[PDB]
Amino acid sequence: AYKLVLIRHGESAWNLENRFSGWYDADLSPAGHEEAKRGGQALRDAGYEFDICFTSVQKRAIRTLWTVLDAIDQMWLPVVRTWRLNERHYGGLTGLNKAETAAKHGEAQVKIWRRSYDVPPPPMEPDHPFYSNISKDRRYADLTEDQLPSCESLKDTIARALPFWNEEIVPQIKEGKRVLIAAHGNSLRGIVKHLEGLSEEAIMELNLPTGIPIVYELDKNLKPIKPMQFLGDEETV
Amino acid sequence: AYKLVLIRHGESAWNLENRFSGWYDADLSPAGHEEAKRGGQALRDAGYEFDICFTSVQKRAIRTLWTVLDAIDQMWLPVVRTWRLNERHYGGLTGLNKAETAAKHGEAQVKIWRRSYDVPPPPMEPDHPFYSNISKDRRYADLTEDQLPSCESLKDTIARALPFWNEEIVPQIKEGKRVLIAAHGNSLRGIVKHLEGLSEEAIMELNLPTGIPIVYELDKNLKPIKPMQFLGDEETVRKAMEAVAAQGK
Ligand SMILES: *S(=O)(=O)c1cccc(S(=O)(=O)Nc2cc(C3=CCCC3)ccc2C(=O)O)c1
Ligand SMILES: *S(=O)(=O)c1cccc(S(=O)(=O)Nc2cc(C3=CCCC3)ccc2C(=O)O)c1
Ligand SMILES: [Cl-]
Repeated sequence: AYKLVLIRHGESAWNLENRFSGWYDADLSPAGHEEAKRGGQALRDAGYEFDICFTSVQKRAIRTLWTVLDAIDQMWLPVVRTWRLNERHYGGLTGLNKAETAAKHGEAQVKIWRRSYDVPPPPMEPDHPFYSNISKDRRYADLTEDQLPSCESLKDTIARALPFWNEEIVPQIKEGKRVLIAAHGNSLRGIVKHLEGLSEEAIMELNLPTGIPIVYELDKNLKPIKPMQFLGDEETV
Repeated sequence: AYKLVLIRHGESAWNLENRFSGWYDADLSPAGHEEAKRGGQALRDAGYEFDICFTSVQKRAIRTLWTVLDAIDQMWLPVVRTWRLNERHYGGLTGLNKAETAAKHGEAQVKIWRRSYDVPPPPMEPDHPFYSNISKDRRYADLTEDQLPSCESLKDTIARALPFWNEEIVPQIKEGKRVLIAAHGNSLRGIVKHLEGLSEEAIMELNLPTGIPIVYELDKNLKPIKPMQFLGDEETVRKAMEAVAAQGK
């Protein structure tokens, strides 16, 4: 069985402020860095070896990957970065905390966005405080005008993440390369939804743990042979 | 027409033991990490931007690159690693200090090796304590038997670094991508000798500072407009270049 490992990054600087990050490039907090260290040590203790790594273009995921590669002494591995593994774009909610979001948009709309698979948050418009910071960041300069989001539902995030899974990661797995993916909750949710054939309701009920190596065993058709498993001592899990 | 930046990593844990590292994967010391941070901050303060980065498969260079990318807020850049940018392979000298090398191999051979462009150190044989650690590391599993060195003169190092420059780096430069290369003294010497047309004698004497960004302005044919220039406070650079010139002497 092919072996695939996923890791979701840990706590970020804006988690501490209860602020929606999305495509804002928030760094890990010291605690999120420590989580990545512990996940890397769990991989080292289990003897895991990789051949290629994939991550987003967001530093909280990239730094998680760097920390893991340092812990497992595989800093020399090829690394591929792609915006398609980015966190969901939270649109006009970017940079707001919970209270500001409730005050600006109302409890009704908040519950809609919270529980909906396919209703996006408001768009990030040119007067938004983070519009230039994100939409004019040169790391997205090669995206076409229809690819750069102003906002994303979970459905949207999964829709632009899965082409990268299908067209780049799958061929690598099929040639026997041992893949590590360090990314974000919602983009990894896309991968999990696809691997396991989950419903919209099922994937919205799925919260992946942070900082914990998530291990899949895949058959010749890249179908999981059993549920995802977690690495680390039992209490940390 | 084009701008190119090189950075040589700083002190490693084995430098503090006065031991030959070569392809041994020694990590940075605190001082080596600090030099990377200062080079990154120099690039940040001058507003430098890159589009692609090249480094070796050795962590002292990779960690220097990581520290620079952190400092300049460009951790999202594509990074390409290659053994062809590795440090010179010191063969059987790997792991030895200067006294042990002199005792084992003689002052006569030491003098030859240190002054010579094309006489390699002794081969690292299977009984060498670091043979399995280096020659059987899976990161080199895809190298042909002819590509995997047992030892390298400076000429050998340059001969395997320049194919990567010509095949992988030059096309990125010609596309207009702003390239950063974070590597090692001897592989960077290959790039410098090629760009500036220096003699063997001059490239073996050339002072290559650690942790100081090295900047080239190149014309459309990739010829330097001026020789390498150094980024950073003038007095810090001046003192650093006096230091390396003194170490050469
Ligand atoms: S996202 O990165 O997965 C995310 C980040 C923070 C919170 C959530 S959520 O609570 O699961 N969903 C959500 C909540 C809210 C508000 C709650 C209290 C005031 C605003 C707004 C939007 C969302 C959402 O679109 O997911 C998810
Ligand atoms: S290498 O990393 O560039 C290097 C490191 C230390 C010293 C040199 S060298 O003096 O220029 N050349 C050299 C010296 C020696 C010894 C000196 C005293 C005892 C052994 C051995 C080999 C070399 C060499 O291969 O160039 C270079
Ligand atoms: Cl990297």
